[PDB]
Amino acid sequence: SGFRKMAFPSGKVEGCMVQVTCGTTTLNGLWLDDVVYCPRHVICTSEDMLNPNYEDLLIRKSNHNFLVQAGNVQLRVIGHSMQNCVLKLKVDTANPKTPKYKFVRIQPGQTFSVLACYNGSPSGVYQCAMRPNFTIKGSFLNGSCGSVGFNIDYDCVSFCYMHHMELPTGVHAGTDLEGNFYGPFVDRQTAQAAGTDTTITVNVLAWLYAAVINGDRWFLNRFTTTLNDFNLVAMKYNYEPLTQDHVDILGPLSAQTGIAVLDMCASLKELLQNGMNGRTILGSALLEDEFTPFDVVRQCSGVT
Amino acid sequence: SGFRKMAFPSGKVEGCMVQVTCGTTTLNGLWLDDVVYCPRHVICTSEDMLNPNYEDLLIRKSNHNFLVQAGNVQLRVIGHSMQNCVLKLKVDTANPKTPKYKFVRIQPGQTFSVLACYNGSPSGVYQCAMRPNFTIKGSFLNGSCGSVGFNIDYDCVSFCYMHHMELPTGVHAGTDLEGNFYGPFVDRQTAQAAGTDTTITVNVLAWLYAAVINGDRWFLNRFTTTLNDFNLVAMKYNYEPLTQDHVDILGPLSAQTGIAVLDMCASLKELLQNGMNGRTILGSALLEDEFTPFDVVRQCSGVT
Ligand SMILES: O=C(Nc1cncc2cnccc12)[C@@H]1CCOc2ccc(Cl)cc21
Ligand SMILES: O=C(Nc1cncc2cnccc12)[C@@H]1CCOc2ccc(Cl)cc21
Repeated sequence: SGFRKMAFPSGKVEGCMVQVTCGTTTLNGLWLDDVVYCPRHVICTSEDMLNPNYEDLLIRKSNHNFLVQAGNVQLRVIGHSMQNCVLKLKVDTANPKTPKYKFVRIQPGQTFSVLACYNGSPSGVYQCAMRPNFTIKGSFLNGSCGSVGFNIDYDCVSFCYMHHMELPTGVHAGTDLEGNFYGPFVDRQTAQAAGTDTTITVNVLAWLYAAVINGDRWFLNRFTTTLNDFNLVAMKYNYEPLTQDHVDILGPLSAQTGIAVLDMCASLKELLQNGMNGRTILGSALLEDEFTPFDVVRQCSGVT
Repeated sequence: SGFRKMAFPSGKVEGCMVQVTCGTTTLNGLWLDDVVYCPRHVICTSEDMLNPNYEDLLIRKSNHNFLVQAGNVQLRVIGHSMQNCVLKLKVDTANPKTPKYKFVRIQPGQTFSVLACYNGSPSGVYQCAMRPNFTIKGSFLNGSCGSVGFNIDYDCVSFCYMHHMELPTGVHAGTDLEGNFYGPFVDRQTAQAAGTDTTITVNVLAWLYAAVINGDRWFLNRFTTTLNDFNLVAMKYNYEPLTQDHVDILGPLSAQTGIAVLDMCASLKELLQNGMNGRTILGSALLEDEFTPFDVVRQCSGVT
C-alpha cells in the first residue's frame, strides 16, 4: 500500500548523458549509439536567441566546434546535422551503455520521468505530465537544456521529450527526439502563449481508483452520472471532456475495485462542486492529474 | 524555475540490487563489495512472522540455502551472519558496480530517495521523508522488502534505509544498514503503535522559501513573530517546535530571499490559523514538509 509520484529508475538514461559545448554555450546531450542529440540552440549566444537564423548560425560551425564530453572523456565529432530543433552529432564511438531504446511522441495527458541534468551530469529525477496545452511543469535551471523525458518498458527506454525552453510564465517547453516541439512553441526568446490548460480527467479518475485501492474511500457516494451530465460539470471546471476511450482505459481499475466508471465520475462531480472540505485524498488537498490509468495499474501491481 | 519532489538519480543504486531467496521467501538484497545486505525476515515463512525466533530460524539455514541472483547470474554464498535485523551474506565476488558508499543513520525529518524493487529489479524511484515518528509514507507492495533509501553527494551514495515492514496503518517501517530499526518497530506481524507524528516545521519553512524563489508570494504578509509565539501556534497545530538550530539551517534561504526567518514564521502562522483559502503554493493545497532546507538549496542552485 501507499501511493507515490514515482519516476522510472534513471540508470539506463544516466549512461547516455553527455555535455555539449559550442562556443560559450554548454547544455546536455543524449548519446545513443554513435549519435549525440541536443537542442539546436547550443549554437546560439544569448543575443542570438532573440531572433536566430539557425541554418545560418550552424553554417558558421564545424564538427570541431562541438565539444562533446562523456564523464571525463572527449568524443570525436565526425558529422553534424540539424533535424527540426535538434542537432545530431555523429561521434566516432558508439555509447557502450546504450540501452534498448525507441523515440516516441507522447500524447497530451501522458506521463513521463525527467532526468534533470547540468553539464552532462544528472542531478535528479521526477515524474511529470505533458499538460493538455503541451507544456510541462518541470524543475529546470539554466544549463538544464538537453535534459530528457522517458518511459521504460522492461529493458526498452522510450525517449519522448527533450527540454529546450522556459516560458516567461515559468512553464517548460520542449521537443520529441526528432526535434519537433510539443505545442506551438518556437526556440526563440520571444513572447509565447502556452494556451488554456485543462485538468486531465481520465488521470484524476485513475488517481481516485488508486485512492480506493489504498484505503481513502471517504469521497465515495450513493450517486452515479452519465457521460453527458459529467461532461457539463467537466466543462464548468476546465476538465478535459471524458470520452468512451477514457472509460475503456479505466476498465481494469473499475474491475479491480468493483466501482463502475460513471459511479466514480459521480464522485469526481461531487468533489468538483463541493471541494475537499479540508480533507485529503492520498495525502493531497487537490485532485491529482499526473497519474495515468496505466501508471496506477503499474504502481498497484508492481511492474519492474 | 519550477519546484518538484525530486529524487536522486538511481543508477548507482540499481547496480547493487539483487534478488535474495531463502526457502520460499524472496525479497531484495543490496550488493556492495562481497556482501549482500537484506532483511533477516527472508528466513521466515508467513507463519514464522507471528512470533519468530530469528537466532533459531537462522540456525536451520546454511550458506547454500540463500539464493542470491544478480540480474541473471547466481552469486556463491560463502558466509552468513545476522546483524540486528539484517542478514549479511558474504559472496565470493565483489560487485563490479559498487559505487563509493557510506552507511548512515538519518535523523527524523531528513529526506531520502527510495528505489522500490521487486525480485531484485528496480520498478521506480521516489523522494520521501523519515517522519518525526520514524515511519515513512512510501509505496511498497509484497516483495518490496530489502528496497533501500539513500542520498547522493557527488559520487558517494549514503545508504540510510532498508524497507522491512508495512504496519496495519499503511505506513512503512525499516532499518538503517546495520539492521537497527528506525522507531520502536520490531520485525514481527504484531500490533505496533507508530506514535503521534508531527509536521516537520523547518521543512515547511524551507518549502515556503522555495515558493518565494519560484514566484508564489501571495502568502507573504506585513507581520513578524518570535520563536516562542510561533511555537505556541506550532503546538496547537502539531508542528515540531522550531529551535535556533532550525533558524540557522534556514540562513542561506533567508539570505537569498531577504525575508527574515521569523518573518517567514509569521507567514506560516497565518497559513496555519487561516488555511490556504482555496489557493495553492507550488501546486499544492497543503503545507509541504518533505523538502529539507538542504534540498531546496540543492534544487534551486542545481547541484549535480
Ligand atoms: O529557455 C532557455 N533557458 C532555460 C531553460 N530551462 C530553464 C531555465 C531556467 N532558468 C534560466 C534559463 C532556462 C534558453 C535561454 C533563454 O532563451 C531561450 C529561448 C528559447 C529557447 Cl528554445 C531556449 C532559451
Ligand atoms: O511487512 C511485510 N510485508 C510487506 C512490506 N511492505 C509492503 C507490503 C505490502 N503488501 C504486503 C506486504 C508488504 C512482511 C510480511 C508481513 O509480516 C511482516 C511483519 C514484520 C515484518 Cl519486519 C515484515 C513483514
